[PDB]
Amino acid sequence: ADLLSKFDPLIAEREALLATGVRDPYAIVMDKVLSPTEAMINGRKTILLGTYNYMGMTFDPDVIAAGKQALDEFGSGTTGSRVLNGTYQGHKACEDALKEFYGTEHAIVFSTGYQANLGMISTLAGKGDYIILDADSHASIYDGCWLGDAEIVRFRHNSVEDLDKRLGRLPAEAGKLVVLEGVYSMMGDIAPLQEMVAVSKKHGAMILVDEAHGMGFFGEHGRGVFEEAGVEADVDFVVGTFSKSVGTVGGFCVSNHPKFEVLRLVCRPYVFTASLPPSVVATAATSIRKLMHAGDKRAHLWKNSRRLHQGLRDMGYKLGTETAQSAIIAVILTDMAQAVALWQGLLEAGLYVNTARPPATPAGMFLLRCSLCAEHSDEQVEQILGMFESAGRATGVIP
Amino acid sequence: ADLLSKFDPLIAEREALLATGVRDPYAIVMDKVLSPTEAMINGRKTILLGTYNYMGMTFDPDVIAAGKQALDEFGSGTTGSRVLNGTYQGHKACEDALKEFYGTEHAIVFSTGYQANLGMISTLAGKGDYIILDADSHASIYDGCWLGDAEIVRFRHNSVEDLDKRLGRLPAEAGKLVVLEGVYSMMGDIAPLQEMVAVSKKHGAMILVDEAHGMGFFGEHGRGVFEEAGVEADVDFVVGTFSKSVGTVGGFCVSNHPKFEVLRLVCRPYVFTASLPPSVVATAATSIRKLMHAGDKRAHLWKNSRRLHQGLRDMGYKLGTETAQSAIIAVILTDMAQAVALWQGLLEAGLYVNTARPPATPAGMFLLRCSLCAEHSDEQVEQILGMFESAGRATGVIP
Ligand SMILES: *Cc1c(COP(=O)(O)O)cnc(C)c1O
Ligand SMILES: *Cc1c(COP(=O)(O)O)cnc(C)c1O
Repeated sequence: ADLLSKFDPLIAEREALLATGVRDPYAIVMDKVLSPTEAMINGRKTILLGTYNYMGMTFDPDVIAAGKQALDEFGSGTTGSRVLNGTYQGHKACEDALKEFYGTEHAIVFSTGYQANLGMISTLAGKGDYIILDADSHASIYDGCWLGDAEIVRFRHNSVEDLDKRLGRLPAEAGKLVVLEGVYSMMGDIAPLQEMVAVSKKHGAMILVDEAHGMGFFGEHGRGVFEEAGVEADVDFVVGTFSKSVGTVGGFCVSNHPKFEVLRLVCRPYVFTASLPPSVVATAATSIRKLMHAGDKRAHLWKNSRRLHQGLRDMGYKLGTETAQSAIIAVILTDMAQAVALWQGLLEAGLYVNTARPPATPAGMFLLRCSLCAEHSDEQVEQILGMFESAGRATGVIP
Repeated sequence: ADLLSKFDPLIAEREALLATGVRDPYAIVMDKVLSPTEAMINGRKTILLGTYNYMGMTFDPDVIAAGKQALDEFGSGTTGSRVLNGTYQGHKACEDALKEFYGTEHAIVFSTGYQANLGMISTLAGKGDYIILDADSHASIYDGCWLGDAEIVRFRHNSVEDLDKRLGRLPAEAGKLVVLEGVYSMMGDIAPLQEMVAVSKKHGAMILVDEAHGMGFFGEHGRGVFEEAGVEADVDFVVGTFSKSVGTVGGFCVSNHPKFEVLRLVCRPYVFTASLPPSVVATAATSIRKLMHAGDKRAHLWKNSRRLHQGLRDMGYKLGTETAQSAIIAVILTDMAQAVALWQGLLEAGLYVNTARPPATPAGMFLLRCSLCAEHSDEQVEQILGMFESAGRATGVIP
């Protein structure tokens, strides 16, 4: 027995699943990517409906040109931390792009969204402080909590009432950080941030909101659900990513707090990692600036999401939301065998979607998760619906 | 008072330092980068001697061509996790390049070296396990310990004797992970891995070694200090980075353990972050493959380090090592004012080096840290020495 022995049940469970010949969801390789919406998987041309490329920026000609030029002018990488030799003009320019996008006085870029959450949460709340978060918060937010030394307070998923109740029992003078997400990624529903922010401010909490899943398509300027909800002035910190709407890699946190820049000196997941390559901050900056004016993509993203949502429910699928609340649509299934047959059937017909399973989902609930892209054409959305209809009938999920 | 108030002493301490008019080491921006060894900083053409671009790969024409082509063929980013839609042919090819470089059966690429340590350490050792590490281990290794739920055992810096003593008191049946680094980055001295690995195996510990600071220039194949030390067959896991010798961004862990691939399913800093952009895995793969045959760069790196080390000690500087043990050379100073005057003097003369300060260093010790590059010419090393001589005399550090 050694340190990997604790994974023996999982390995055994996996080998037994694979022994039945079913397709492995952990072995999908994009051999070739034709566009933001199509890739070759195992020799088959496949519509991608399981990416977070919400605004189709990954093949934007300006983004790509910026990346190439940065490689020529600045090289493949910085070979240093932001706090030593790794801050190039591109890193500062990218932070300026974020300040303009969010209308904030400060922007700190991290090397991943994971690190942004891990760092912000583990640095802001220390011994004697409390972190109050939704039970179903993203793993990176939890990892922030677990890395730090604060007291953790979980409130029932999506319950303003429970948040308020839980905050009220906490000691008056303890520091409190409420961490919220704009869009809950599992089911693609949105948080009631207006109500939750008001409850949080009433108890004197500082508020950090993750807006990774609404960038470019919620709020007047595309800043996220918090802007749409009208609580921009009451949110202390907004964390996001470069790996979804922006279409590259990286994380960030924006804020108007006058002491915010001090985090560059103390935030360990910022300090003790290399800064991003010049090509990454160039592509990110160019993408971010275009996202400020991407009204056409935004409008088409919403059209796509509403069409797919309405179409799926109309043919008999049960969805995680009564209406399209975001660009994520969750199809709910009650049988594991049925869930795998449908997913595999879709894949073999040329459609890729994501899946979710217990214990990530609650017991007895199996999800197919669809995420729309601004670059899905009207015609592709109709094809997608046709594929769901065909595969759904073949597997007995719908009549 | 709020969650940032705890940083008020640091902010005040910083404003008081800056009030004296001294140059800010946390405000260096590379406005333009001319080559691996030169950049424009605040309008001045400056030789870079504070990067971890050890093998000068950042401007390699093949690396750069691979990056550009990947942008064209695969776009600016993957917009998904490795375990969903984010595994492209480039990610698999990059892992194959690592397998070839290290001669291992497995390679897992992470989005940063920070995440590779954080993930490996927090996942391998759980409740009832022990992590045994050098007191002066890298912050990312510590963060791995703090994120996880294992018992932590610090041994005195660089003490084989203390490691052995500490391991012997641990419960016989508890899982044990010894985490070691090949090169200690502060002073640039190397760990006695032959002795430490033997002590670790004698107690039945699994061994993870970080080889971020020797890649391409220690060991027959450039695999690191552990290969040089002859203990390749006894090390279970090797963690490294793409951000130093490789010249991009990313992390990895390589291993021959037959259950190693299971970590892709459970390692949270792998699962819950986007995979790297196609350009990053393309440049990394191309760089890694060239590093396998980079004898010329390696030989010149060592020549540079030995010349600089000998030259600095010969003119009167006190160094962290009696001989050049790596590509890092630490100049030891005993007065903060003198340390800042020398660093600033070098910078204003056109030389950039890194600095270290308490509490990163021990009380009363102030360092200038030089890191050689394979692309520093013989002539630049002579210029560098001339600059150290001039600035050193002006500041009274040397006669
Ligand atoms: C996607 C996401 C992350 C991770 O972002 P990466 O940049 O891919 O590491 C973190 N938090 C939330 C809420 C996310 O949605
Ligand atoms: C540089 C380094 C890291 C961090 O690597 P990044 O890829 O820059 O995050 C982690 N551990 C050690 C020992 C390092 O030297």
